[PDB]
Amino acid sequence: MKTIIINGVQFNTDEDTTILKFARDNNIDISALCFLNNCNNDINKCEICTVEVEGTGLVTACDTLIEDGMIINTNSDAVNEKIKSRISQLLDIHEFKCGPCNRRENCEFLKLVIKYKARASKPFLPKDKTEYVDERSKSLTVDRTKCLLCGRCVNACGKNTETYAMKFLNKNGKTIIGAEDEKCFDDTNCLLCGQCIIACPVAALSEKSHMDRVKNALNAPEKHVIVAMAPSVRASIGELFNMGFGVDVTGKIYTALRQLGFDKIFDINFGADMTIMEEATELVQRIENNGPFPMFTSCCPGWVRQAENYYPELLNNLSSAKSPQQIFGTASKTYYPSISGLDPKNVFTVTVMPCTSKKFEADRPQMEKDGLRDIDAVITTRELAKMIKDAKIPFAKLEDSEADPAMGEYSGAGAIFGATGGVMEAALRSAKDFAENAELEDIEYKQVRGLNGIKEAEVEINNNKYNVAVINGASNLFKFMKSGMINEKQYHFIEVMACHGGCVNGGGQPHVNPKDLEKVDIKKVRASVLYNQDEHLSKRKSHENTALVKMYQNYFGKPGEGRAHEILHFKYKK
Ligand code: HC1
Ligand code: SF4
Ligand code: SF4
Ligand code: SF4
Ligand code: SF4
Ligand code: FES
Repeated sequence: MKTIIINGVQFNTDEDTTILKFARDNNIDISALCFLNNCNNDINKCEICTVEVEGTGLVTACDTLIEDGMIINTNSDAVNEKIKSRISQLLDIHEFKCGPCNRRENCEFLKLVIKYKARASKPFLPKDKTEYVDERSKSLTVDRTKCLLCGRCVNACGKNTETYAMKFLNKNGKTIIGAEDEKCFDDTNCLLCGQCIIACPVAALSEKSHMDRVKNALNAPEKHVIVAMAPSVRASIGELFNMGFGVDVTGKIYTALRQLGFDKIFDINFGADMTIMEEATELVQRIENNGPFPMFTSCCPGWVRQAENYYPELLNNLSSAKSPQQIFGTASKTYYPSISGLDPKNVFTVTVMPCTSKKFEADRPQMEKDGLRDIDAVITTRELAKMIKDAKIPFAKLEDSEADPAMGEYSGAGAIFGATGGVMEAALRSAKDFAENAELEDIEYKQVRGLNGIKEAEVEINNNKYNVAVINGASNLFKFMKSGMINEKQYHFIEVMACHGGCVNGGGQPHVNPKDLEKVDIKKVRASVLYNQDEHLSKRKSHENTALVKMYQNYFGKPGEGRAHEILHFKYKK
């Protein structure tokens, strides 16, 4: 047993771990900043975690392992001086702009300003922010005035995607972060997933705003503005209203959206039942001899870009069905003008996503028909959260309401989409039903569920064995392919998500604060909201959705054929 005494207080312990980790578990207050995702900034560390080890001196706690017979000083004198020295070097390449900063209510640096009574030697006040600002991307923006180059985005991009698209760059003898050759992220191998935003402690990395598009549509007299939220939104935005974690707020969001002035309150889970409608039929048609195989999902835009950039040979194997966002959006300007005698031209479609990559997808040139965009705007979870807050609508005290039915109803299959293995379980519910022409009772595919990186399963369809895999996160796609696991058998259907945990851990999601990030399993608790909705739902198959069935009978006519084949699909060729 190792005996350590941190600040006159004794602890006996056997675990070999760092001083920050042990002082995190036993509620002691060592402050950290560049440490995240099991790694600090290896090249020029921040030292906000400096402690004193007797005889040795001031060391960085985030990577100094505990030894038997230590005496450690954290709230010390010499230690607190070295940390404020570091804080008044970073708060010197930053501006006190907390209102109107998008990060003031949950910053991390602002917390450590008032904690240490951190003062700037000279206030950093650039006359022109243009050199620091990058708004060229459809998904990501950078404001280097706020960057305290901790390296967390570079590390998170390396651990989560292994693309290393977020790099440390040298610009005129100085170090900045950005894409390769300081290009716009969109023009590099970046998947636009937004995990770098999720690891950023400040306002430096942010999503490209689409809420000026939204407010102008709401104020435009002729425009009939439709909104629809992604599966993961109802499972997470309540964190931004101090409601906690794993809180189902579906009904409160529908009310809130009506108080913001939206004309129709629909839901992307209806579009998720549409995507399974097309994709499960295509899978049954591919099983009719070859297809080819494997069929891959095409609903994660982060993954589509990974395929386009690293595996262009797989772009043909990708499912023709549009993503829920895009397929809902195509129906927004065609089926929804049919009922409600409106001109397609005057309908404006807004989606609320846990994703930054969705903004690139919606803005793709060919995601339109006859000049009308499938989706006109995509605000993230965080952006809808600010809309609600600016309007002072009291989210947590709100009464529940339902969505307008025609394009707002959803089944349990569409509900679990926001979690990893969600699209796989939903597709297999309709694919085994279609191929066997039966209403099967056994619908749970628990073996493709969960937080494992690579999950496989053998499903039986028409007394024949098929192999399916679920790739949880873009780094694991690289592992899948490069290791040759892809060749250990003939795979028939493969789900790929770019974010680990699925869309519930997407790039446009609420930031967590590392104290709560150590105690809460975010991916598990956000996803449990979705699965619990599936369990209590009476319809748990996409083709059983009553509103979906009559769109297809009165307007598209049969999945994967004629009208449904011509406008509800998209194939990538580069
Ligand atoms: O963002 C995201 Fe997602 O795999 C989530 O939540 S799950 Fe999706 O197929 C789509 O489109 C669906 O439905 S991608 C969301 O909206
Ligand atoms: S990034 Fe944080 S400390 Fe900096 S201006 Fe914004 S809220 Fe203030
Ligand atoms: S953009 Fe954010 S996460 Fe990346 S190095 Fe700068 S402050 Fe750190
Ligand atoms: S959006 Fe994703 S792939 Fe692009 S730099 Fe950020 S973490 Fe890397
Ligand atoms: S997993 Fe979801 S949130 Fe992440 S890039 Fe893909 S669609 Fe976006
Ligand atoms: S948190 Fe330890 S050197 Fe940055």
